[PDB]
Amino acid sequence: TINYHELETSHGRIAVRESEGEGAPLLMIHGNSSSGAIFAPQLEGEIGKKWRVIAPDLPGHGKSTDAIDPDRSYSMEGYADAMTEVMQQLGIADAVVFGWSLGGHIGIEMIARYPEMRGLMITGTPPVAREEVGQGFKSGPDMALAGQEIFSERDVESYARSTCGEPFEASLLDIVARTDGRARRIMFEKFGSGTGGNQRDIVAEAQLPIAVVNGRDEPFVELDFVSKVKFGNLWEGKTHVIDNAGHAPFREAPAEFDAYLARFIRDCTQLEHHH
Ligand SMILES: CCCC(=O)N[C@@H](CCO)C(=O)O
Repeated sequence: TINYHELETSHGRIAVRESEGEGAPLLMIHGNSSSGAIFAPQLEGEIGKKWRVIAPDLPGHGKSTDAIDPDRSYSMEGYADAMTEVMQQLGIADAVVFGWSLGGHIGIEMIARYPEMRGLMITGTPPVAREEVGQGFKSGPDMALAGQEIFSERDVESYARSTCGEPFEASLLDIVARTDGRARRIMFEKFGSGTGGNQRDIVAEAQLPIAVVNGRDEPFVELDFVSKVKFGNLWEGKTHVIDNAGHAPFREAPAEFDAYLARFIRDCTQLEHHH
């Protein structure tokens, strides 16, 4: 059973899905124009059966309302504020965080806001300073849509297919079509302007374990760039790459992805801790 409920937050009404796992909590943060529903394989599978998986919808996304104040909410740092508020309301201070793409950038901005975070895993996310956006991401037509407010029908399909990978289904179009397009435009502009904390410096200086897991056929992220990013505490000492997966290995290759995620959660929550 996945438990669905809604929170009244300062950002708006936020939808939250939780598994019934008895173990340590995992906050999973979805990507641009997606929804926590995308994490069905984890919510409903072995990960969610053991651990308390929490998969909200960002303001403007999924089953959440649009933001009360788009100018406050629709940015990497604004979303980080919102997720921190969600975790406050849920009464959970020590989650492991998994962030997918935009969600990974949000997770990076959460490091300063959510001090008892036990670890952060980022997938589809190159930590970049504002001037490095061109280096960390692959230029292309779908990448261009990340910051585009108005999507045509073909835009919705192209973006959904490229972000979610195989297998595709119609429900994904519904998720992407719902997204408040203002959120795309404002977030991307603010990202390029560096309105939040410099993510390159944040990950270099962060002491908590940071895990990096990507699909080899990533269409958005430059894996060469990612493999050169300095992390304060890179989990297992390297960035990880999964064959036969692209931007969304958690759904494209769930068993292989789950091996990494489960091991990371175990390492961050059930190993003896020494400074
Ligand atoms: C570029 C800002 C972060 C972002 O929107 N990432 C996208 C991938 C690129 O289209 C995502 O969240 O999937």
